[PDB]
Amino acid sequence: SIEVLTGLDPVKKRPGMYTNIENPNHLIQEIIDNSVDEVLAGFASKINITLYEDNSIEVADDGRGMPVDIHPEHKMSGIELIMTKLHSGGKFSHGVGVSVVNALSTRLEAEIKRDGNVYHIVFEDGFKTKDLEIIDNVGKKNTGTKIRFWPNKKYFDDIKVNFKALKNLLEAKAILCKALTIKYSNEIKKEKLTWHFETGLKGYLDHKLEAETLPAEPFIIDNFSNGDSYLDAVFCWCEDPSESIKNSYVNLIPTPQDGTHVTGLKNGIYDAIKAYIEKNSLSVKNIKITANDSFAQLNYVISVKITNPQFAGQTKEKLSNKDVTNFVATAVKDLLTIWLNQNPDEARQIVENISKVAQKRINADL
Ligand SMILES: CCc1[nH]c2nc(Sc3cccnc3)nc(OC)c2c1C=O
Repeated sequence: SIEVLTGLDPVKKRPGMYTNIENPNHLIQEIIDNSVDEVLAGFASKINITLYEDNSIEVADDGRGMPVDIHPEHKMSGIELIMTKLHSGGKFSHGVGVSVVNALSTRLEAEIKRDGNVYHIVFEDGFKTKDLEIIDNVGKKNTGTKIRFWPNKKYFDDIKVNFKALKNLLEAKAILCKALTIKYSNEIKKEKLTWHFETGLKGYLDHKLEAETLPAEPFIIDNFSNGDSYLDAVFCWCEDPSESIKNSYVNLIPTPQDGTHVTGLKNGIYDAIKAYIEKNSLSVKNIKITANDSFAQLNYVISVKITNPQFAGQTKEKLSNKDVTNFVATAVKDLLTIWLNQNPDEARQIVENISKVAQKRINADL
């Protein structure tokens, strides 16, 4: 509806607006986000990161490979177009685009494999400096995008990549993609890692809580969907040592301010505690349970993968997609019920505990 294309001068002259200027970690994030799009779209399964001793970063993936076709209107390869311009848009007047990286880099290189050609192009301070050419050939099914870049010292407090932060980030990302394998190679500290979580979130709560949780084997929703689309979640009840694990994600973007997906998980848990209480007549007469009680001592991680993530206001901190709320709800209800119906011992230990919670709340009302 409103598409906006500009040059890179805005970014160059307000870096703090388009990246965190402490170090290049964010620049790397932006490129991982792009690989991650291909992983979410189902075309990619690898993201490989090398940190070189010259302080450049290289991020590679086995995705479809950045487009190379000449834009009928802009007269320029897809890849050049994305690289040498800010793209933005909306309905009326991060996800800032890789051209931010290009801009704040002294040198950036891209190597693409599509259609059995290997393409190459170099840029400097965000301007093309060597034409897109075919430098090799490759099997038709050998595809991907590979970018290496030399952040430009003048923009950053420090050019040194904060290593620990990146590794944490990469671990966080793999956990949320059982289909993804992330290799990482720091040539400066001579160290390599590989993350592959075939298992998924399974174990994470066990590990991060290491207290007695209920259920003892926290509840897994493994890759539930319908094409509306994808729910992974893990949850259990526990108690304090301030061990708040309450994490939520859309398309791997942290939602520190919750929304439709979180709401959805709150409802469906309630929904199926109500339904289970009634089914077995586990009521007590002046203890009407509420949605908040079933949630009070809940520890969880919910990660949602959806086609059109609409957010709240200016930043991508809260998910506002009306209708994930009932997509997350229906699943958690049915899914949890089945477990409840099969788990007398723990299902009733859970209800009794939520009753204590509601009971204690009702008391505090004078
Ligand atoms: C390694 C990082 C990366 N990996 C990428 N893979 C694709 S594949 C694709 C994307 C959109 C349309 N057609 C193909 N496209 C991209 O740019 C749009 C990137 C990309 C951009 O930085």
